[PDB]
Amino acid sequence: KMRDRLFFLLSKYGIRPRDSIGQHFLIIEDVIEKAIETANVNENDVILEVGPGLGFLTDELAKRAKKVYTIEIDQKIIEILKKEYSWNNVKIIQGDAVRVEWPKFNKVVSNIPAKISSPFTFKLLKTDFERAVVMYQLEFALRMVAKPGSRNYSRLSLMAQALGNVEIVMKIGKGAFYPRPKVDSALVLIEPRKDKIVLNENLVKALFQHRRKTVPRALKDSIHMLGVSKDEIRGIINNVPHSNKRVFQLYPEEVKDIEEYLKKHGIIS
Ligand SMILES: CSC[C@H]1O[C@@H](n2cnc3c(N)ncnc32)[C@H](O)[C@@H]1O
Ligand SMILES: [Zn+2]
Repeated sequence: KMRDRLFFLLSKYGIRPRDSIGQHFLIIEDVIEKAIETANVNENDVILEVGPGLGFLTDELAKRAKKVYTIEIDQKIIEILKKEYSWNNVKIIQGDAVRVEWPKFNKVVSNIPAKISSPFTFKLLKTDFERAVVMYQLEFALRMVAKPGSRNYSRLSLMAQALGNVEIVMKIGKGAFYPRPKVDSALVLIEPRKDKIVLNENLVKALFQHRRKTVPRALKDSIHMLGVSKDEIRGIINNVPHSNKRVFQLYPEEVKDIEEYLKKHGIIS
């Protein structure tokens, strides 16, 4: 039915779905049911959706969460949400997710467009949110989960796991979307820790500049010498914790050890 009642909108408005803003549209139910379940949505939550589109999922959220904000960029999409659905606990914000100032919320339940997967999730990792089920391009999802020292483990993976537990819940075929995306999606639960490891953003950013460097090399190359003088950094680099690891091998905990060690040698405070 969801299959058919999608197409019965596309004749009514006639969007040619641009994969310039990642317009692929879901037509399986047991995906929407897996998100709603995984997020475990009760009616005190203030969900944040993003990229609702035709808004099948937005509908499911709005019939539960006490308030659901949602952010949409194609205006054409947004006037279809106001006409097709009638909601009194949904606030569609016009504009792009990256820039528009976010409201307050506790959970996040959303498909996320590929092109703003990265800057979204970094902004999210800097919020106080209870929980997040989020759908991703597989290559990206695999990144969030990636174990330290693995092929694709990156600054994203680190910052995500340094805040929380990050599990894939299901992989999602392209046949569940119209039009067909080139690559599968994957539904990614993020349960935050109740003892988040809090990494110095700059440090992490400097370390992950070339993330296949040795920790000593990455520091020699990316530590800015604003305070430290010449022959002391040679000493300070010798005893840095985990000096035998490549950056992309570091756990959050070990980035914290390096951060402290640097702190106490007067580099960053
Ligand atoms: C659910 S398929 C993608 C949906 O997300 C929307 N979208 C794409 N990019 C953005 C963005 N930057 N901000 C908000 N919605 C977006 C698209 O217009 C479409 O409705
Ligand atoms: Zn490099």
